Amino acid sequence: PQITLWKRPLVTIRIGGQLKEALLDTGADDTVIEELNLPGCWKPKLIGGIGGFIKVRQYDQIPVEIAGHKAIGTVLVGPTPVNIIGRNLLTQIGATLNFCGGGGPQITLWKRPLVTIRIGGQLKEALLDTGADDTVIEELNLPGCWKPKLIGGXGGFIKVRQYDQIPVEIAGHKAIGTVLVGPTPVNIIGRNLLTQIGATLNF
Ligand SMILES: CCCC[C@@H](CN[C@@H](CCCC)C(=O)N[C@@H](CCC(N)=O)C(=O)N[C@@H](CCCNC(N)=[NH2+])C(N)=O)NC(=O)[C@@H](NC(=O)[C@@H](NC(C)=O)[C@@H](C)O)[C@@H](C)CC
Repeated sequence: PQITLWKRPLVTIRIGGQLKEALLDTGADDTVIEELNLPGCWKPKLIGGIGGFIKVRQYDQIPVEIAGHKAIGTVLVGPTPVNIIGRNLLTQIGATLNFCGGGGPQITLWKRPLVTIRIGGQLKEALLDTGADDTVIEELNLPGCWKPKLIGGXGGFIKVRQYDQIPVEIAGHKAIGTVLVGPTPVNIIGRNLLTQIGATLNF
């Protein structure tokens, strides 16, 4: 399908025989699913997100059908806020990010989709994250008025400053919208700005 990002890119998946809903998440290295039982030897891992780290169980070589497309790979099971399909399985179903519906750059998901942005006069690197509702940038000056906000993911919540009507140029495409500033480990471009640059998921 071609999926736009006005709403969360939620899809049905089938894993261990169970239908579940999950978010197609380009900002996730790995696929993380809520507590469930899977049939194998697992090993403990820790994984991280904007709000810190959580402990998960790693299962390898698990078949997962993602809107009807077959994958077989690593699934992490644990107390994630939202079930997420990450790049390890997005690559298997041929999913790419495309600007302007395919007329602009195509970004494959073999590695993290990092791009250059311009914000507040400054050039920075940021992750294109279809699993993020909002855009979160590393501690920086945005002059002007803001509202406090807490945002979560995964590990928990961090406190950020919400600024409105901030111009952000993403790979040379102009966007303007809300930017959240706080101690994120990675600058994140979320759906609020990805929709303005016509970014779609395609597989
Ligand atoms: C689980 C909640 C939904 C998915 C998640 C994906 N964000 C990426 C951002 C990149 C990190 C800052 C992520 O957590 N990725 C993880 C997913 C876990 C995984 N294992 O793949 C990741 O790749 N982690 C890697 C690497 C982390 C960074 N590493 C590094 N900088 N070296 C890892 N292996 O631990 N989205 C979010 O965290 C966003 N949350 C949301 O959009 C919503 N919040 C909730 C709780 O649903 C909304 C209501 O606010 C944040 C940014 C606020 C807008």
